[PDB]
Amino acid sequence: VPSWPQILGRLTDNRDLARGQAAWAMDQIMTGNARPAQIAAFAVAMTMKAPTADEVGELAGVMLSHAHPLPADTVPDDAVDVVGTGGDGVNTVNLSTMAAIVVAAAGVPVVKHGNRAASSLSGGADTLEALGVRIDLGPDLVARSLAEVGIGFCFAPRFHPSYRHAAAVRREIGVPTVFNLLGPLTNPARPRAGLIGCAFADLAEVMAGVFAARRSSVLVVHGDDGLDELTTTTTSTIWRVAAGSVDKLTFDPAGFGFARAQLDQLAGGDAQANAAAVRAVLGGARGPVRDAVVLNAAGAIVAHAGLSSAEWLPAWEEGLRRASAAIDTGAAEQLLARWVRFGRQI
Amino acid sequence: VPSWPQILGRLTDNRDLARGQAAWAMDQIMTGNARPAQIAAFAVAMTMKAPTADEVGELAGVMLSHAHPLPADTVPDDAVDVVGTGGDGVNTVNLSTMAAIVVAAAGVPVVKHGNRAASSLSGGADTLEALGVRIDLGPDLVARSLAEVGIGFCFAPRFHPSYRHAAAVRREIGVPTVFNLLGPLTNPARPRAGLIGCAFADLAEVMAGVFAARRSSVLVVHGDDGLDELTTTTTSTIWRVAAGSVDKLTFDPAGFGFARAQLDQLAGGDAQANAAAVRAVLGGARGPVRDAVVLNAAGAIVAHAGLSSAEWLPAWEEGLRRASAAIDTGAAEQLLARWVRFGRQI
Ligand SMILES: O=P(O)(O)OC[C@H]1O[C@H](OP(=O)(O)OP(=O)(O)O)[C@H](O)[C@@H]1O
Ligand SMILES: O=P(O)(O)OC[C@H]1O[C@H](OP(=O)(O)OP(=O)(O)O)[C@H](O)[C@@H]1O
Ligand SMILES: Cc1cccc(N)c1C(=O)O
Ligand SMILES: Cc1cccc(N)c1C(=O)O
Ligand SMILES: Cc1cccc(N)c1C(=O)O
Ligand SMILES: Cc1cccc(N)c1C(=O)O
Ligand SMILES: [Mg+2]
Ligand SMILES: [Mg+2]
Ligand SMILES: [Mg+2]
Ligand SMILES: [Mg+2]
Repeated sequence: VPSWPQILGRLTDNRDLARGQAAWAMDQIMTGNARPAQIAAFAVAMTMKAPTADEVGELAGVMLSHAHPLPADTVPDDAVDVVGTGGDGVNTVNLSTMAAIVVAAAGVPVVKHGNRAASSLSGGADTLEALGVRIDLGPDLVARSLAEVGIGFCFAPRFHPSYRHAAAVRREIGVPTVFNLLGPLTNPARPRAGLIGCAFADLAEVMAGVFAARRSSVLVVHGDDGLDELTTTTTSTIWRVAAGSVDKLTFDPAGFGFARAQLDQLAGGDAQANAAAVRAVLGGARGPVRDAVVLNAAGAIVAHAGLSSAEWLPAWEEGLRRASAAIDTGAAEQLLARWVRFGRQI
Repeated sequence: VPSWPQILGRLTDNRDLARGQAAWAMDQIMTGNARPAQIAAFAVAMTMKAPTADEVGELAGVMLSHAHPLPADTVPDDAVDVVGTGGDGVNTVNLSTMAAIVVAAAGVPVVKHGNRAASSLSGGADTLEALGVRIDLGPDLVARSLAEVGIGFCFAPRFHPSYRHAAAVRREIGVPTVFNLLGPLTNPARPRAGLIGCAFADLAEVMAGVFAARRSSVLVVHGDDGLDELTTTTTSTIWRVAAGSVDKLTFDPAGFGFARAQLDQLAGGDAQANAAAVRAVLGGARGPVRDAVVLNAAGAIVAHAGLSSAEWLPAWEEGLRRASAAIDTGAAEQLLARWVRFGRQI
């Protein structure tokens, strides 16, 4: 017999939950049965206890069970996502969003999950919108986007309406919680590959564990400077997930000849400014922003390769080649134009 | 400057707050400006971080600033409280309420703060009602009761109307938090002495520190069997507060000739059953219930003596003797009758 007092008491006592308890809590939240005070108490208590992979897997699994899915047979087996938790506090240009366009332009199907800014000036969805991409499309039109353009974007509020009670609590309290992990774990098209950024060093392993229990090829990444992206300012920690297991490693882009950047060189601004940065990179401008875009695009291409599995180093070399070429041949610039066109034609 | 994200982020990072932050959170809560999700996040985060005496002092001082006071010059300089957090999850007779009647009958002014049951079947207030005592009196009438009877009772909801937002959240989440500490620390008559029970072993020291900052003469007690009272079933831990300093002691009633009782000998029931138990003890019945009442009454008398202090052991001997005589002379049974008579005169 589950209840709020039982579950919250267990968490405040600093104990992992029994199997099924996280799922019961999440289902109460998803069906509008939880009071705002109960939602907040659960999110905070779970965060301070330190969630396990099994618990987060129950939360995400329940949340997925309530999502709008894409129509049957519309997502290719080898589709990839590129998305992070956000909340890194650094306010960069939209690296994941740029990388995703480059990846699609390299010939890899991309189905991106994303959302507006939470505490940054412009999130991926905001920048896309400022670019003229339609972010508001439902299941059928996202699947058309994917078939006709090679990329689709699932706007979280549109695909996860039942999450609205949790989302409101998240805003009211502001502090990052276990809920901040859920976006990347709940892409409603359920792609089997991903480059997944985590701002919280402690929780990246937990996210990796969740991907390990799915049929997934994923790189969960944390820049050692705190970015929820593969960084160019220093090393990054990567949890490589495949075949139900995890291989944690230290990754250094200087091994591929990247010069060290400074965080300020990756600094962003508002939607219009971050949109300008996208157009600059895709038009071929050289420098630290392109470098970081290419690095993350290659990471996603490496995750995609893990599905029909090349070894680690050769996969990276090929991913960096394909990502650079997608920019230099105009393919990425052309694909964005094509994506904007698609949205304008209804 | 202060906000929820700042204050909740500090606690989730397991850091003590900066001075004034708990005070800010409490004024948001008491003004009706905190959302229930914010109240709950704060209560939980504070609990799992582990509150300091300074933080709890800010919460209680802000709360008291919003409470109705007693009229000026109506609380004796040497009034005492007898009250605990409750929440020990044991079903006992109303030990604090019985001890308070005996203490008042021994000639020590008692101004009791209290409230109905939260998890037990009958709380102090409910049992008092069943005995015919009027528990819902305003400041002027509590003051008159204290002057004419020697005891008065401040019904928390009547004295702390602005706490209703927090009390609703407490109920909704069910789990004990730092807020469970506030009752004993926010007696609106501000008696300077007390016997204060704490159901949560780790938090008793924090309660003791808040009393120490006030220069109160208090014994904060926790039975080693988990009671928020001085127990007769085993030893107790007492944090003695005197001269603005706290020291921990183990207390063994066997040293005063008390036999070891069993927990079920102290079992209570509904309001009516607990009212009969009060009447039995005041009528001079021997047994484990009288023993426990006498022990706790002695503890309050010791605390009272510490206002104008005297050696520990003879203070206790005199306390036990004063409590026993108050019963055996008929004075305790007579005081309850006077108290009931006072309420009927209104
Ligand atoms: O405001 P923050 O909480 O810091 O979040 C910034 C962005 O990071 C995530 O998306 P994504 O990785 O898709 O966006 P990106 O293109 O900026 O990397 C999130 O959905 C936000 O849009
Ligand atoms: O329902 P619970 O959370 O377990 O709390 C039981 C009682 O303990 C506190 O009062 P007090 O110490 O004044 O009453 P007592 O006479 O019952 O000891 C509280 O105000 C309740 O009346
Ligand atoms: C911000 C958000 C993210 C994911 C799902 C939602 N329903 C929402 C919402 O605001 O309703
Ligand atoms: C809804 C979503 C999807 C993918 C990543 C996210 N950070 C989010 C989010 O934090 O709102
Ligand atoms: C339970 C309680 C304790 C102290 C003050 C209150 N208003 C309340 C209330 O229920 O409103
Ligand atoms: C309001 C109050 C006063 C004194 C002790 C308590 N436990 C309480 C309570 O928890 O309601
Ligand atoms: Mg990102
Ligand atoms: Mg980022
Ligand atoms: Mg008590
Ligand atoms: Mg008790």
